[PDB]
Amino acid sequence: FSAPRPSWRPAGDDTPLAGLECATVTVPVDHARPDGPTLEVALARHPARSAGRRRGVLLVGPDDPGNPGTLLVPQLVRDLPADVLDGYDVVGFDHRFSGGSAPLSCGLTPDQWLWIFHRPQDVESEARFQRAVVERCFDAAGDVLPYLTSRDIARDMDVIRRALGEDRISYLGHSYGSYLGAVWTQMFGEHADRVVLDSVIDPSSVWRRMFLDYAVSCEAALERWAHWAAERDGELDLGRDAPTVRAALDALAGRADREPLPVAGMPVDGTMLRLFTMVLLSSDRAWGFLGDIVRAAVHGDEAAPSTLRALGAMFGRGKEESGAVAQLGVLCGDAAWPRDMEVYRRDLAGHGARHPFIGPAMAGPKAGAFWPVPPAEPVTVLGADNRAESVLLVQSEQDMFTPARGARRMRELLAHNTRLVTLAGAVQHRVFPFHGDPGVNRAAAAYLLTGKLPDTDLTLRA
Ligand SMILES: COC1=CC(C)=C2[C@@H](Nc3ccc(O)c4c3C(=O)c3ccccc3C4=O)C#CCCC#C[C@H]1[C@@H]2C=O
Repeated sequence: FSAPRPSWRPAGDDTPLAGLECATVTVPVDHARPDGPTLEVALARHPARSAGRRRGVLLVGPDDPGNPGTLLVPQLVRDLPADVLDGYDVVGFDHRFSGGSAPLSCGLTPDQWLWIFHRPQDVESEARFQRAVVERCFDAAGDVLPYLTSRDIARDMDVIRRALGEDRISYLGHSYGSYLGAVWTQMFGEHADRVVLDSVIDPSSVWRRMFLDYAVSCEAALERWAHWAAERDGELDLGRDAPTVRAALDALAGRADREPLPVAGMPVDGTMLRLFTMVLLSSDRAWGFLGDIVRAAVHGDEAAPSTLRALGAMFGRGKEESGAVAQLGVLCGDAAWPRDMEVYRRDLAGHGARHPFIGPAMAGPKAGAFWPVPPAEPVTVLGADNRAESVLLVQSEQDMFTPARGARRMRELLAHNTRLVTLAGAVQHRVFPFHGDPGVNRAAAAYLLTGKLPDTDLTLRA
């Protein structure tokens, strides 16, 4: 496919990309039909600060499906070690049908944007709720949704590499970006220079198995936070023991299921409240925020303005329906979900009830069960034939969203070309470089700049 060189221009100082460059790259909707329709994939670049030390391009993928990867470049400019920013053009992209790359709008209600985490009433009612999301999105975008897959994004990534005029390219990806990098190396690894995958999705869990295991991780994180909160009943007044704290949290969410809780003039229902809980759960540096909002909502008080500025971030003016549709296409389209409602009925009553905070939303009949198109391709198989010269895995020992088991699995599947750096003591998600750990950042920067993996898998302590 014809990949002309991008037309870089300074991003406006009225944008979150101020100080960077912006461009688009043309990709075909159907990579098998390169003369068919196309779309423009948005890019953002921070050029290497030192031409004499320039190694090439560090391509950066989105960290969640639907999350604009261009917005990672300012975060990376802020936190990356200086010699990395000296040596690489940092180039982030918004994956097809998200962000500024032809985002989709299908008329979804705000309640439907949270289809992943939606609390079910029963199998019958949730099957109706989730199928409705599918039929709504296919009514408005059924022409392109079959081309919103992880492998098609990986195809876009190689068009971008060629449009940038690079024979070899480096890659950094977090969470979903770790999977995009893995898939891209399996498909195009002969073009890989240095690769860092951080907070590593288990590539054998695509995707329902990941849903089910997340319910377990969430329970474990809630138990560690309930103990932490219990040790602080003298500030939060939620209980002097974890089960008492959990019971308060549980009842709060139960009321929110009945009646939306007014938070700074916006209704917060049980699904939204549980989502805010889980996001704050994922980093122990955010556990104080969680204590604050639970304390306030329980006692009918107001949360600190700082706490609300995290809530306004995830469900106020920032939020986008385009992200929910992007999640739908990737999560339902990469692999065929079980169609039989018996599977979901049983898993709700067993696994869901055993992991009650988010288990029911994870085990019940999700939109993928009702997908109207067959899978276009198998799930990418990672293995010994991966042609990437080297891949560094970076992983927090305690990560609620992408547990360390996924990184360990990737380390086995790609045993021939990977090394694993684990950060112990970290209750964190997305480590390099945003966590600011000197050990992790030094090791990852040395690899990116020398191309040398650690001699052995490393376990560092924060
Ligand atoms: C591959 O698809 C996904 C992978 C992972 C790990 C997903 C992960 N959610 C997140 C993982 C890391 C995050 O920082 C976040 C989120 C959010 O949900 C989120 C929602 C609203 C505001 C902020 C966040 C958020 O900050 C969880 C779970 C279960 C099923 C599915 C899928 C999506 C899904 C994120 O996209």
